[PDB]
Amino acid sequence: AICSALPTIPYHKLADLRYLSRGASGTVSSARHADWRVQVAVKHSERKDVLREAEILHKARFSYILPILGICNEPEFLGIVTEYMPNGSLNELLHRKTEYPDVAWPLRFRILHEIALGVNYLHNMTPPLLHHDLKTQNILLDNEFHVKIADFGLSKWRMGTIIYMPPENYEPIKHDIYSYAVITWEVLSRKQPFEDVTNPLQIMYSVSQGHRPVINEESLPYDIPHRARMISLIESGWAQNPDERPSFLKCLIELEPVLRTFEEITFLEAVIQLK
Amino acid sequence: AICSALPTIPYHKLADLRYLSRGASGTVSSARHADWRVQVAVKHSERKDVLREAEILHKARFSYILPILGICNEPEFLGIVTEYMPNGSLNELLHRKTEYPDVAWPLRFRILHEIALGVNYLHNMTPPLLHHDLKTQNILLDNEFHVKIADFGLSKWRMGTIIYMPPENYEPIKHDIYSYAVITWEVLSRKQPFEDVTNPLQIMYSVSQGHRPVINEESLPYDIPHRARMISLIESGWAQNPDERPSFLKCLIELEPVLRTFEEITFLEAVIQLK
Ligand SMILES: CN1CCN(CCOc2cc3ncc(-c4cc(N)nc(Cl)c4)n3cc2S(=O)(=O)C(C)(C)C)CC1
Ligand SMILES: CN1CCN(CCOc2cc3ncc(-c4cc(N)nc(Cl)c4)n3cc2S(=O)(=O)C(C)(C)C)CC1
Repeated sequence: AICSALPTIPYHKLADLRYLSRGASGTVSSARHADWRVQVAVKHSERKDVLREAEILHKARFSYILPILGICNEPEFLGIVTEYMPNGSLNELLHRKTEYPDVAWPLRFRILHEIALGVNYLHNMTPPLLHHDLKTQNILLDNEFHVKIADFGLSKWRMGTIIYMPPENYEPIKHDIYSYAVITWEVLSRKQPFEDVTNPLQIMYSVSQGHRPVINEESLPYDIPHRARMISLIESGWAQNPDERPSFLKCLIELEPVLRTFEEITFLEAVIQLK
Repeated sequence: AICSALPTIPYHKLADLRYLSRGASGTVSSARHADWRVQVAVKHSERKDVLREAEILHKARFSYILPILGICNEPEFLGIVTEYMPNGSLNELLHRKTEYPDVAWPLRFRILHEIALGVNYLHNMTPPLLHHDLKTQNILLDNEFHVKIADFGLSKWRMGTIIYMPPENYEPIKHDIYSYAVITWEVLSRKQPFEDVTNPLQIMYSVSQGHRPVINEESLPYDIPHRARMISLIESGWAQNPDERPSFLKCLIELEPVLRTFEEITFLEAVIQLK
């Protein structure tokens, strides 16, 4: 059995600690490792929850899972130290229509493929790992716009936005496919799911009755490559019946041919068209 | 203490096992993970050597170190399976002058910076890890041309090309800096060190007498950005006296302002210029 212990980073090695965001999972700050001379992201009793998330990221390491660099566990400070994502989250890419006026299909399809690849790897673990928190904010993008899945605070080993939550989860495994289905809608539409509705309880009511973000020419245009394959995936994805929802392997199976259409350069052109 | 065990991959999960290259470290083939649905690279008492290299890649995980995905240890087959590097090695980028006629300075300097960043991280471990094998073939490049250091077969914990080897090791810590400057010379010159020399034993004699790849207008032109800073770095790097050679921190310190000059887009333009 080949083991590896996650490095322990002393707080004093974390210099230029500027804050980035505060969320349910914790507070994200940008630092700079004193020895490694690289920019780093830092998330910071309630200690057990952080040490669990840190264990998850170390175990669930993959090409599309946020790379944990080490842990800061001191009596004064506790925080998860990971790689810094220059181009933030997918939420920012999709909804900053001023900053990012043009976004290309190759990039949008590359992102969707990568999310499925990461979530599929998690589900192929022994025991499987279920994210249970997938949002466009959790799908991070590196300098070359590649997916890095974050927020493993709610994730569980199979042994306040509710817009990505399946309706069965409301009242007291197929959760991630539901979240993925809303994310796939959101990526293709570039629209916020249930924008019309102000009250979150209305959204919850609507979905528990079978309502889902609208599919039409205004929401998802006909110019969308493989539109029918995509809508089929989205609709089966967010099926009211959990047993009717696909596996991520089936998403991969349906996605693989769509992505073979695009030439390797069109993605690099898409990432430059952005900057 | 947060630990992680390296995954064990059954040989039957490695589909489309096609040959890529054969070297001193082993045979590098390309497969495709049957469950993860991603393309991977797999290298294959000789057992003890591979199991050691695998342990090193799992422990030495960093942004510029080749990501190990798992181990195949069966009575029939033994091999390390890692991430697949689409654009191969630095040796290929530098010497395939037909395929890559124009290679921009921002990219060349980004590569040099990243090599130093990865080797510096190795040296900053506890205990430090010394590569002891750095070659342009070992410096791998991903789809977006970012450095991934490989070949940890000769690497050691501080507790058949000889052109990157310091003269003190020929006849039976400052080794990696020596290799790095030869690499830095090679990146900037785009020429093979000791190209005019036929016999490898002659190279070994010449270097032990203080000879190093030539520095002049033919080898390294004046058009090279920060030519003086670079030559100063290279010269100190391959110093005959090991005690005279710098640390990778000093390389980083000297490199940081040179990379400061290049703007973010020029690198993305440089990578697209190749494809
Ligand atoms: C006003 N702008 C804010 C957003 N811009 C900076 C990039 O932003 C980020 C980078 C980042 N790299 C890694 C993380 C991270 C996320 C999670 N969940 N967990 C861990 Cl351990 C690490 N991360 C988070 C943000 S963040 O927190 O700012 C964002 C709001 C984009 C998620 C531009 C300016
Ligand atoms: C111009 N190109 C000619 C051919 N190219 C394809 C094969 O290129 C490769 C990719 C690769 N990805 C990961 C590895 C690897 C290396 C080591 N050391 N260890 C492990 Cl475990 C894995 N690897 C090796 C080669 S390789 O062996 O063919 C090469 C000679 C390029 C290093 C691409 C473009």
